[PDB]
Amino acid sequence: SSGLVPRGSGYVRLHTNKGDLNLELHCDLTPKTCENFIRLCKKHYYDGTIFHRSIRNFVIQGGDPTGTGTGGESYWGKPFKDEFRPNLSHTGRGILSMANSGPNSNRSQFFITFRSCAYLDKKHTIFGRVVGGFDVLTAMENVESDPKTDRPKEEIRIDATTVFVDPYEEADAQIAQERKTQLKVAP
Repeated sequence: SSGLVPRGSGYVRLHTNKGDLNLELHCDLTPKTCENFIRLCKKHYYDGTIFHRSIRNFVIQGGDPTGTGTGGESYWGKPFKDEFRPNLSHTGRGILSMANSGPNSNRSQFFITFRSCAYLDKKHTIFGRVVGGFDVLTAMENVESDPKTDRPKEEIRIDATTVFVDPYEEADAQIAQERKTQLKVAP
């Protein structure tokens, strides 16, 4: 079927109330997952959303516009496939991966790791990593959470998201051009 092939890695800044986090996305390796996250960011899907789950030395998770822990939708509506890759593992701090409810059930929620966690490999799609704002990630980790719910006690919030490198531009441009041409001369 029709698809949108990325060209290179993507880059997204999360403007949080604790400062700015820069993410590098492995779009060539995880094209569906990168496309989902980029298109959701571009349409302001994450504006005002919180990190609803924070576990020290483990992960911090957000991307749920309902704030409940179980909400959100992919860009396309339906839950979409995992994209596990042998050269992407949860090794080191700041790995960016998708939350899910079982195999091939990705929607909008994502997490960032605080340390290596091999157990997560081949369970959650890794699609990027933090490359800037490590001090901000630390500040986030340091916010106390309710031990019963893992919800941060003071709100950690994404105010805005800037996609500063969108690797789908060339794909989108070809499709838009071809559609425009077809409408103009072969309706």
